[PDB]
Amino acid sequence: SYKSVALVVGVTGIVGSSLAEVLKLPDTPGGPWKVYGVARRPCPVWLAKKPVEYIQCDVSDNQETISKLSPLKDITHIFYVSWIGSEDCQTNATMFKNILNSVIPNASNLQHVCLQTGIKHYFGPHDSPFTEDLPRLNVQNFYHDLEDILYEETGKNNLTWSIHRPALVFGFSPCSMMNIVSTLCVYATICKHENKALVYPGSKNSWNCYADAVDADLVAEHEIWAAVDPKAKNQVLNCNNGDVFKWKHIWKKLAEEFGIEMVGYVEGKEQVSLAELMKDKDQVWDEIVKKNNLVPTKLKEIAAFWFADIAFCSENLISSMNKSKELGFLGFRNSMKSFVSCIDKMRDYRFIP
Amino acid sequence: SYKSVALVVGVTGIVGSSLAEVLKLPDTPGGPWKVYGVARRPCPVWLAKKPVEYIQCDVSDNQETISKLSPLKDITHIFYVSWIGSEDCQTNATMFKNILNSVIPNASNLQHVCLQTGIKHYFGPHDSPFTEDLPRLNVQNFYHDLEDILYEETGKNNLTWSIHRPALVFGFSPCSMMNIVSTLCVYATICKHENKALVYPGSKNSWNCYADAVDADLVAEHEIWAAVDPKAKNQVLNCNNGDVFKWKHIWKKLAEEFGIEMVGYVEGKEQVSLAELMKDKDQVWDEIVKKNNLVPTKLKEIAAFWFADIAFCSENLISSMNKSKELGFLGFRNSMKSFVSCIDKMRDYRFIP
Ligand SMILES: NC(=O)c1ccc[n+]([C@@H]2O[C@H](COP(=O)([O-])OP(=O)(O)OC[C@H]3O[C@@H](n4cnc5c(N)ncnc54)[C@H](OP(=O)(O)O)[C@@H]3O)[C@@H](O)[C@H]2O)c1
Ligand SMILES: NC(=O)c1ccc[n+]([C@@H]2O[C@H](COP(=O)([O-])OP(=O)(O)OC[C@H]3O[C@@H](n4cnc5c(N)ncnc54)[C@H](OP(=O)(O)O)[C@@H]3O)[C@@H](O)[C@H]2O)c1
Repeated sequence: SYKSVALVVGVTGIVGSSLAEVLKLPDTPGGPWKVYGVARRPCPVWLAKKPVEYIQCDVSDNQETISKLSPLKDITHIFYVSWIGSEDCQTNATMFKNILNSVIPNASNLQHVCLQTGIKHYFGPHDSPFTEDLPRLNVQNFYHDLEDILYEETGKNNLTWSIHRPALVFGFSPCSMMNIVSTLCVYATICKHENKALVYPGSKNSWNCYADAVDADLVAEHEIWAAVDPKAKNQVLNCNNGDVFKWKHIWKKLAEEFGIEMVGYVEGKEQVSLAELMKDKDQVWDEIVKKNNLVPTKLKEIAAFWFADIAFCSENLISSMNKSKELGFLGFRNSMKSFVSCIDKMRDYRFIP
Repeated sequence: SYKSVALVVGVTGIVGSSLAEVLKLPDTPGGPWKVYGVARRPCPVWLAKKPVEYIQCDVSDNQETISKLSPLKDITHIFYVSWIGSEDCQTNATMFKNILNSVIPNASNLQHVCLQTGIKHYFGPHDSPFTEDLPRLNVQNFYHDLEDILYEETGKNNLTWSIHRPALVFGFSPCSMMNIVSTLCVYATICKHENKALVYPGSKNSWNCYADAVDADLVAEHEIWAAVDPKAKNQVLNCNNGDVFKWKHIWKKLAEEFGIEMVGYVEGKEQVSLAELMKDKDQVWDEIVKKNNLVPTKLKEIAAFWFADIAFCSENLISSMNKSKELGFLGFRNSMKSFVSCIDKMRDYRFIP
């Protein structure tokens, strides 16, 4: 009953969860899609609401991965949208290897492997706007190892490949290790709960510089596009919303969305660590979860305040989308509207109040 | 034999000359187009090579404009892509008024008026990225007067309107008062002629900041789009290539295109005036024109070194293209390729060697 069969590795992820939604849409290219969804944790109740076949599997475990993925003979497309959570090149490589060694010898109709890395490929720095043809930096980066494995395995087995390097992701998953919007929404939620203004903790430059990002749905569209369009086969491809923004403008919108007052960047002041400010807010979040009858999340799991700290001390990281556009991909998002869209969606899904 | 009849006011201009080419293409929306081309100077020999009906007319002269434009009964679309060359609000307004008072009472099939202004509407400043809904600055700007005239005249006479605010234009016209690419090509040409490196004269920030621009052909496409598409009627619309660049990268490409060595921005050094450096190069340019058998241009007419000086002390002027994209306009250009395209085209047309 299916035309294509997808293996989404990291289905609970910030992009994986989007693929779980987009792939199942009736007019999605390559459809109708059958979707295998792989993650380490037991299937979340909110993901059980989706028509995907969830496979709980520790992908870093070769024998377990072989055991659970080798019976899947009908897979045609692999979407690797995971990482182990550390910068370890070897343990990250093992995960991707295990996926490949378990599926390739068992899926006689396998066609394409989508590999998701990121713009960190460009600065670990190269100057921006980042273009896909920029050579690797002379450092260790697990993105490098993943690429080399991709080239080696797809070539020997007559498979097409695509490398996707998304910018900062605007998404809705509460299970992501790096979800900036959920992180800021939690921070805003705690501020309103304690009757405090939304105080910008970041640096001056990050407040005022041009920044870019990518909607999680657009990444999914981009990866599906490369999975079905011949023009995008065997290509390295950046992926962002196609525009630029400033955190100063996002911050104001975030404050309005939560109906609280805002304290923007103050001249002379240095950046403060959000990870430190929120260090002891675990019980407060538990109270908010209960009172608002939200989907039960741990503060540590829905928010990554350390990740916001890095974003708020970064600049000059704009990536170019010209290559994808010249290849025919005309997908885009208004980044300001995308950010608001993610807030509404996480409220919708009762991840945040 | 024509479906639409265009009045291009400023046909020798950096955008007007592009309209003269694009409108006459067979698959251009609204085609086949008849094109009236209006400018003050006698018709250039290179413009006589185009199938447009040239009308030499001083548009600031009401009686002359009435005399030459009132017999044109068949006009359906007006493309105002001119200005007088000064910031004078009244003399600029008179030009636009004279066009309207001469055509509207005489063109019974008039439908739409395209008004081209620019991003100067946003800083004369507002913060960027500039969006079309930003209110007018509390200053005198002839863009304001042109808009008010547009609203007033189109409303009373049941006409649709469109306001186009292009970014810095990458074009090919040698008759433009503000052509940055021709200006830099002339500078590069003189450098190679005097056996000197392409020394960057601008500021540090302009060398290193994100910048945007718009291809002259894309502006034409954008204005034609608004002229034929209902979704774009009665809208204020930005127009850029849809990406960003840095002058540091453009400068390197410019040096390669002319086969000469480059001296980029040097730390500690202040900006130098190009208008001063090139002040006495008129005869040198005449020599280059003769030796290379180029189309006869005066240094003052093909180059605007004062304009490059302003561009090389500017920053934070990025404009947003989201509105046009959300309205269905998916036209774009790779700015780096667009810049190279303009160089090749001016060499093609023998404006530069
Ligand atoms: N997030 C961003 O903003 C962003 C932006 C640009 C690029 N990237 C890059 O995109 C890539 C994908 O990261 P992401 O941010 O999409 O990840 P994410 O949202 O944090 O999700 C990671 C997914 O991988 C799964 N996973 C982790 N370890 C596993 C294991 N041992 N076995 C099975 N599944 C495992 C997780 O499930 P469990 O939770 O059950 O383990 C989760 O579903 C990364 O390389 C990242 O650097 C991310
Ligand atoms: N150039 C850019 O980079 C740029 C970027 C953004 C916005 N803009 C804006 O776009 C608008 C159009 O300017 P542009 O740069 O396209 O102009 P341009 O390339 O300098 O050409 C101006 C045109 O207007 C004609 N003109 C001037 N005075 C006239 C008169 N009295 N009677 C008849 N024709 C006359 C000129 O013909 P003659 O030479 O024969 O007089 C010329 O064809 C301006 O408001 C400008 O601010 C320009």
